[PDB]
Amino acid sequence: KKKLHFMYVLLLLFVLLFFVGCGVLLSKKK
Repeated sequence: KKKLHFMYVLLLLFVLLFFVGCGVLLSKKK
């Protein structure tokens, strides 16, 4: 069961970089 959780927890690291990635796109002007 932990095999699944260990696969999702690594996704979170991608989520943060995903949101901040677009944050600079908009903050660049508006």
